[PDB]
Amino acid sequence: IPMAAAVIEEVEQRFSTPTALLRGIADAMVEEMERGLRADPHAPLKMLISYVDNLPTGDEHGLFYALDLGGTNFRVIRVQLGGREKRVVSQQYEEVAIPPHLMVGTSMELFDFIAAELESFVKTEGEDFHLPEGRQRELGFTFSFPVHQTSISSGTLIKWTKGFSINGTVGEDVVAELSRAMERQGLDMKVTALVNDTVGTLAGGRYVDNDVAAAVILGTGTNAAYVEHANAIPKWTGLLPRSGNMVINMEWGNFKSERLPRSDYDNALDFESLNPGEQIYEKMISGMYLGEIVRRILLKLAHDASLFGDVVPTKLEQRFILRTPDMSAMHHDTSHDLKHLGAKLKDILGVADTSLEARYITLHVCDLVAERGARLAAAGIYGILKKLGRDRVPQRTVIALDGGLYEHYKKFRTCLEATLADLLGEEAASSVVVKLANDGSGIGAALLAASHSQYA
Ligand SMILES: Nc1ncnc2c1ncn2[C@@H]1O[C@H](COP(=O)(O)OP(=O)(O)NP(=O)(O)O)[C@@H](O)[C@H]1O
Ligand SMILES: OC[C@H]1O[C@@H](O)[C@H](O)[C@@H](O)[C@@H]1O
Ligand SMILES: [Mg+2]
Repeated sequence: IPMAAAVIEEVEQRFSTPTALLRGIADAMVEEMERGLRADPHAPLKMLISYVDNLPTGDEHGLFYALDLGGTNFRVIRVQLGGREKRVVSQQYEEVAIPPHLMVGTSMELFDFIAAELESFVKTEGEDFHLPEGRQRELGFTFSFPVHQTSISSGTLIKWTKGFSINGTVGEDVVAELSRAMERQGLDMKVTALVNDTVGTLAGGRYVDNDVAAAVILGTGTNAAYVEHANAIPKWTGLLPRSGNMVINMEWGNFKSERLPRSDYDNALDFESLNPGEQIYEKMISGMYLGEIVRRILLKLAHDASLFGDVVPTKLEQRFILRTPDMSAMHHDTSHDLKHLGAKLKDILGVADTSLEARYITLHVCDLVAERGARLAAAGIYGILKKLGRDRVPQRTVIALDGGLYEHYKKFRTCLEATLADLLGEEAASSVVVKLANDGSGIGAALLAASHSQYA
């Protein structure tokens, strides 16, 4: 009991997110949104111009391929599109898990593995897909890392995030990197668009619902994109676009702010991370990191309060051994003896048996960790709504979501929705909609490759 409670009291203190604070944080997010838009050097929110001035209409048609590369897997995709009525006539896809090594080897090894799937996936092309003879297959590239765009279809990698760390490629143009690798496979294809996963998901959403203003990811990582007025971007240099509109990638993963309620655990996780100092907000909320925070809190407990016996289990000292899908397993156990939770602990801590009070303390720790992440992510979405002036009534505003964290972690999902609504107040909340646009970055990129064909 009592040694355990001192450290839980300390977690509760440190992780606290009283709504008042959440609004504080939302505000800060907007300030930072503004600094990023002013080219303000070393703004933590980059607010990257996508070169996307037109989101999908509906009216798109043709064959288009997409390649979506993520934190933990990539997808190859095709769609046959038949205009405003028929729309999305046919679509296939393959998803492959990225091998750990390819996160941390060479650029070449990576895009080769990607391209090789793409190539073998194209072969299997049925005949409910077709493209005028003479013609070249075109391809939308979803790239789930922060790029500095140079055109719709070109851009240089700023920095790797969330478990990637490949030395060659920072500062290089990623589409050229893909292209070389594709052609090394004897694969005639063009990249006609290059987008972040948040942008893709915004395009996919808008294609089925015209009131989509924004898209958040909550998966291995977290990030958000929204449609911004081009005349509200000081660092814009050039001709304004016809639409009056530019989609921004906030890269809010990199938000930091004294207002963020952080712990030793968060400090230590960062210290031993692939990208120390970076993506500090993300590391409080996204899926690559939640299980690891839980582990570290449990490790303090096993040490300072014998929580799991007189010796701490070896396995509990392994970094990353407790993943976030395991965490949501434990979290959603409603049994009286917490059976299922216990089965997971046995498995992960490599222990034989568990106190039932120990099982209730684990569940509590899971609760605090997911709760902070979800409440903080809600503050971010509220931040966006503020930027769009849809935080108030005088209007239907849809926010597209994607990512396994959000799709599969039920309590994380509903904590985020309850809190968003709390922040918006009643009146304003009836205006906004959070909708699953799962695997939406993939299609969103094909759609945008359409608008930018070399053909009509
Ligand atoms: N059942 C689950 N409970 C909680 N989290 C989950 C669950 N399933 C998956 N996740 C998280 O979400 C991720 C699953 O893949 P996905 O959401 O497609 O992200 P990704 O494309 O690999 N990387 P990113 O593009 O940054 O989201 C994993 O990294 C997990 O951390
Ligand atoms: O996948 C969700 C997000 O993860 C973040 O950590 C990446 O830096 C973003 O580029 C991406 O949108
Ligand atoms: Mg994705």
